[PDB]
Amino acid sequence: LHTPLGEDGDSEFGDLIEDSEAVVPADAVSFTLLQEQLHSVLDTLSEREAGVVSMRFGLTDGQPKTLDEIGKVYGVTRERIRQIESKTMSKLRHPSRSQVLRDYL
DNA sequence: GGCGACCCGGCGCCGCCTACGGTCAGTACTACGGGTAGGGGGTATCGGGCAACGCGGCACTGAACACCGTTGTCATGTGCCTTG
Repeated sequence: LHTPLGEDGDSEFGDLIEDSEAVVPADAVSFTLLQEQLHSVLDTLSEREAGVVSMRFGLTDGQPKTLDEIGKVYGVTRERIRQIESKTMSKLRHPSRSQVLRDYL
């Protein structure tokens, strides 16, 4: 990386290649706005529906939880949880609570 | 003998940002040996689709009583007629 870069002075091949680990502020703030808007639309729905979808898709922890995995803290059945998840997906699929999330993809 | 030159070392610098830049370098070899990460099959455990079994309003078997309403009922009282 300390090669002359073909230039006798003031240059180094080590100062011409961009990295990839660096966080792009644009993408980061877009993600933050996505998180806030999704949390807002999530609060718009019922608090119970909100909580169950959040725990299923893991919106507070990195790893999502399985259906029956939610039926221990909340004390519900593996098929009840599936049913409320299904009707949550049905409601969120409504064009009402989709537009604000369309551009986010 | 400390000065003195001189001699050398030795470093250290030589100004600020800007556009593009083109490429390639020669003389071992086999042989074994272990040991694996990858190729396979079969098994134990967790994760989905239909009914599940609650509830609640009210609603009915109306049943069985209750609330007035009513013409049943009547032993017991006025008015006229006959006899004291």
